[PDB]
Amino acid sequence: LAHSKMVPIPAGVFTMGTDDPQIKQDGEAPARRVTIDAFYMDAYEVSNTEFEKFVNSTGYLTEAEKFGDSFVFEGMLSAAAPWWLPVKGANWRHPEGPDSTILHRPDHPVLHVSWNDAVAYCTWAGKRLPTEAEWEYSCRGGLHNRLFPWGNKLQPKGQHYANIWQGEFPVTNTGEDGFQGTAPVDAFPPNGYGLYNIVGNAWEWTSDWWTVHHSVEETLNPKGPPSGKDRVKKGGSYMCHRSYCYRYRCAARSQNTPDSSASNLGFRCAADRLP
Ligand SMILES: *[C@@H]1O[C@H](CO)[C@@H](O[C@@H]2O[C@H](CO)[C@@H](O)[C@H](O)[C@H]2NC(C)=O)[C@H](O)[C@H]1NC(C)=O
Ligand SMILES: [Ca+2]
Ligand SMILES: [Ca+2]
Repeated sequence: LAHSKMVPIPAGVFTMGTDDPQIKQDGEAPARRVTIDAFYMDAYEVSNTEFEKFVNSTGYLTEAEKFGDSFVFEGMLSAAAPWWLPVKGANWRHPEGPDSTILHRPDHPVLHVSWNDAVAYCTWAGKRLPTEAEWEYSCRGGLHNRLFPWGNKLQPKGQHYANIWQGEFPVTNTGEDGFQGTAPVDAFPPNGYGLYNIVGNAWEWTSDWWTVHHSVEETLNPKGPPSGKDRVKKGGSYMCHRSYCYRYRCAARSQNTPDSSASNLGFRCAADRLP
């Protein structure tokens, strides 16, 4: 395993957002041309094993551990919606609560990490969170105006390309794609840049404050708005389905307060140069 490896994301110009928004309330529109300097992106979501190295080094206690609870999806039991439950003792080591464990899933994405927990990790690692624009550029994997990192078909060539939901959400996840919950961080094909699970599996924090008001002005290395209350997260998770939550597109976007944590939310890091 080299689950902390980074790939070089080449300098370029891309179309961020879409003029065919699918969730208009989320400010997916308008399409806008953004210039991104070359930088490095983690190939993988940060795994349980990688996060454990950080905690071993620093003694870091996550926000969920200090609060004493975190949000768990009801379908994973042995609020934003009725299927989200605040569970006492749910945290990154205990992803469904105090009687769950990560011992059998060391290579799965770390979960129940807040935006602050993510920043702590990335900075410990000699890295940082990506901006939303960096994240989206990276997600798109060198293709223009596609739905997904790989193109516009959900199952190209009849193959599963990401870990999302199949079946009737929230009652039945068929596990058709091979995973009901998370998958290992190196599961599924990489995109054109070498990135794995950038849509699906775990949601991914970015550095930007959330807004839905964007100009069509062309920008260079944008950082998002200077203030806000929620931070931007991207990419969707193992829970997403076309029927209720169509957010496994590069252009999709959502938000949470920075001290928030949940059983479907993780992150990956970026860097200006190799650490
Ligand atoms: C984090 O630290 C723990 C505790 O030191 C490590 O687990 C130990 O690893 C040693 C060396 O391989 C074993 O001999 C012990 O039996 C382990 N102790 C326990 C209680 O698990 C762990 O490997 C470290 N984690 C990472 C990812 O580096
Ligand atoms: Ca799945
Ligand atoms: Ca992901």
